[PDB]
Amino acid sequence: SGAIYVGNYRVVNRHLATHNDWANLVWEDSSRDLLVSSTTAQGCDTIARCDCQTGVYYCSSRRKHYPVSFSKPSLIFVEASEYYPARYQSHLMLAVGHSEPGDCGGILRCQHGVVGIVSTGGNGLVGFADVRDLLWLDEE
Ligand SMILES: NC(=O)[C@H]1CCCN(C(=O)Cc2cnccc2C(F)(F)F)C1
Ligand SMILES: [Zn+2]
Repeated sequence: SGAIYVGNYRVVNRHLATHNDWANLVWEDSSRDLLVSSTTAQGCDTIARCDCQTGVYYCSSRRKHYPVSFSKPSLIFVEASEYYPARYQSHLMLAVGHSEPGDCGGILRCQHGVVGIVSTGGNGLVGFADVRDLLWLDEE
């Protein structure tokens, strides 16, 4: 579990969005596993606008932040689960790091800000949904 709070927006994994997030929907993309909802309170996270490939992510299954090297956002094949059939998820970045079911929503950060959130994983890999191309998160 976990979310990004920037401006008047709440960014979450689409598969973990609540019925309230859908009522307050701003934008969603099933192919990216992302959902953005509106908030009454202003958030304090800053989104990174860079091409960094190294950062630090939060791993809830270990209660630890780990430094990682990660790939550029790409179309990556993800196995079927209770949330989606087998498909390609877009804007996904992979790293060698621990993750287990329950870890989605952990923040990946670099020196410039929030890069993304955990969205996939398995076999000593962890996948992050990139948010650095969503330039509109900085305005209105
Ligand atoms: N983006 C998706 O399709 C997710 C939806 C939930 C399921 N999913 C996973 O990969 C779940 C997973 C499995 N093994 C290790 C780590 C994980 C976790 F980090 F929690 F994602 C795909
Ligand atoms: Zn950066």
